[PDB]
Amino acid sequence: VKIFMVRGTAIFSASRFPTSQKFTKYVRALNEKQAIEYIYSQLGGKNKIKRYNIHIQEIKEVKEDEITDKTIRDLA
RNA sequence: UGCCCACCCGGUCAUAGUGAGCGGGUAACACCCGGACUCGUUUCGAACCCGGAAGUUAAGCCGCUCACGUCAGAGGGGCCGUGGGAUCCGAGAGGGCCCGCAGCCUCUCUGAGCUGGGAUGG
Repeated sequence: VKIFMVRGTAIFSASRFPTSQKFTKYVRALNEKQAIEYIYSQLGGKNKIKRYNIHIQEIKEVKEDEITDKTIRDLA
């Protein structure tokens, strides 16, 4: 299923915080194209953030046996 | 030779400045000698004007060193605009975004006199 790792920049009045409660998320998806939609899907409406100020910095794949979160883990 | 080294005549008008220290002169340049005549000091040969010319690199001049002033280069930091467009956001004030441009201050480091025309000196 190839779990993905997303870390990108979105802004209203400098909402950059490359850490984990006001800036970025995790994703489970097949490929980049499906994955890249999801961040648009959520951050686009959940906080009124246009894809203008969306700037994906790092996108990659994590291995299935090491993620700091168990909630994303057990759902398999 | 030579050319630069000063000088006279300059242009550039501080990157070329100011201040201090030091170095260079037997020519050049001044300092410096003396005033009867020229001229002249609301006193003075101070200065100017004339006649000079012993001494002398201490002045100045010149070069160099260091400071500051000052032009740039780079770095750090400070601060931040404006054209072009939308039934875009925001009630407004305002702001983002796509199309074009930037500059501003302040510290650090690095450079910092160029050049035309003629008579001396090497």
